[PDB]
Amino acid sequence: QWALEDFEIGRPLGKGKFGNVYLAREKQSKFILALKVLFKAQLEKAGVEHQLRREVEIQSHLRHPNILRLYGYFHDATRVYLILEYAPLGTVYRELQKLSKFDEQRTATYITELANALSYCHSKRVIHRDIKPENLLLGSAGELKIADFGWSVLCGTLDYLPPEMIEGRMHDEKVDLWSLGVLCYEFLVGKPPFEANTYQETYKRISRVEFTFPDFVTEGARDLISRLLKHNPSQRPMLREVLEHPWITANSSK
Ligand SMILES: CS(=O)(=O)N(CCN)c1ccc(Nc2ncc3cnn(C4CCCCCC4)c3n2)cn1
Ligand SMILES: [Mg+2]
Repeated sequence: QWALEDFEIGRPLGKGKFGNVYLAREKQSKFILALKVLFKAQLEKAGVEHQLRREVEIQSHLRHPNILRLYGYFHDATRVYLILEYAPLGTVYRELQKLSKFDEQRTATYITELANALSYCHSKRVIHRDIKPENLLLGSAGELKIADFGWSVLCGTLDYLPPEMIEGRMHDEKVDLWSLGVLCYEFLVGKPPFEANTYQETYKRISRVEFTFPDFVTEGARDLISRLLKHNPSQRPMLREVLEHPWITANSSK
């Protein structure tokens, strides 16, 4: 349906390797979109096409206001182009750099928006597996929007992954609930509960669930995080249960 000459490319958004992402406009509708440009070249040379057609399968047929939209696509046999919803306030990664920490209010608010979106995801049997600030985007009203269902169902940051996954074991939708715990912490503290300087050391830190709270960490948070980051998936809060945590209802600007 679409082709390249359909768009005026604009400002580079991000890099990353996959390829690049550009802001751009549909010539004839004047619509504003994010265009991710992925090279077929390095696509096979690193064998991932199966996860791509599948990111699309999910992200095209999915619909929450807290999930980014794919509109579709096309190719030229050098690259594939994804036609993406554009999130004008950028990454939650960059807000985090910009303010180093977040406050309890913003945080819960993001934890909420993320639980609904995950909740809608898990209703439909889907596990994102890769929610991390760099994949968390922001709408004009400043709402959270999850992107990037690439690794959806050695090598790449361990920080957000739960024991069972990192050890290669049998997992469920409960994994995203560990991520959300790590997320929760990461917002309040400046950096992931399990950070490290190496991947083998982060392997350890995660396997043994070794995290601690800076003094300014309220007990409301200490509780949501302690409960979300239990090694055993059985005893991980349900998504509904999360929305309903005393600390969440008190702080979310829902
Ligand atoms: C300040 S910023 O980092 O947040 N930023 C400017 C970049 N130098 C920025 C980044 C992203 C956006 N919007 C936007 N809209 C839609 C999408 C869809 N995929 N992506 C990826 C996700 C972020 C990682 C970089 C690659 C781009 C999108 N990004 C705006 N401003
Ligand atoms: Mg992908």
